[PDB]
Amino acid sequence: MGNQQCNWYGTLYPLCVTTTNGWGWEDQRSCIARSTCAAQPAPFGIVGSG
Repeated sequence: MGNQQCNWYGTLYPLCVTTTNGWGWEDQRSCIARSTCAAQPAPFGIVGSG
Protein backbone atom coordinates (compact mmCIF):
# COMPACT_ATOMS: atom_id res chain seq x y z
CA MET A 1 0.00 0.00 0.00
CA GLY A 2 1.47 3.39 -0.96
CA ASN A 3 -1.00 6.07 -2.12
CA GLN A 4 -0.88 9.87 -1.67
CA GLN A 5 -3.24 11.82 0.57
CA CYS A 6 -4.85 15.23 0.58
CA ASN A 7 -4.17 17.26 3.70
CA TRP A 8 -7.11 19.44 2.73
CA TYR A 9 -6.44 22.75 4.50
CA GLY A 10 -6.64 20.59 7.68
CA THR A 11 -8.98 17.68 6.85
CA LEU A 12 -7.85 14.48 5.08
CA TYR A 13 -9.03 13.01 1.76
CA PRO A 14 -7.90 10.01 -0.29
CA LEU A 15 -6.47 11.04 -3.66
CA CYS A 16 -8.39 10.14 -6.78
CA VAL A 17 -5.64 9.59 -9.36
CA THR A 18 -8.10 8.45 -12.05
CA THR A 19 -10.11 11.51 -11.18
CA THR A 20 -6.81 13.40 -10.87
CA ASN A 21 -8.51 15.51 -13.52
CA GLY A 22 -10.39 17.43 -10.79
CA TRP A 23 -12.43 16.23 -7.78
CA GLY A 24 -13.57 12.59 -7.89
CA TRP A 25 -15.13 9.95 -5.60
CA GLU A 26 -13.76 6.55 -4.50
CA ASP A 27 -13.26 4.32 -1.44
CA GLN A 28 -16.93 4.84 -0.55
CA ARG A 29 -15.84 8.43 0.17
CA SER A 30 -14.73 11.57 -1.71
CA CYS A 31 -11.27 11.54 -3.33
CA ILE A 32 -9.32 14.62 -4.49
CA ALA A 33 -7.40 14.57 -7.79
CA ARG A 34 -3.59 14.19 -7.59
CA SER A 35 -2.29 17.74 -7.63
CA THR A 36 -5.61 19.14 -6.39
CA CYS A 37 -4.93 16.66 -3.60
CA ALA A 38 -1.37 17.27 -2.65
CA ALA A 39 -0.05 19.74 -5.29
CA GLN A 40 -1.85 22.32 -3.11
CA PRO A 41 0.37 24.53 -0.93
CA ALA A 42 1.18 23.84 2.75
CA PRO A 43 0.04 22.73 5.04
CA PHE A 44 -2.09 21.23 2.24
CA GLY A 45 -0.48 18.42 0.22
CA ILE A 46 0.29 14.67 0.05
CA VAL A 47 -0.45 13.04 3.42
CA GLY A 48 0.42 9.51 4.62
CA SER A 49 3.45 7.81 6.20
CA GLY A 50 4.57 5.15 3.68
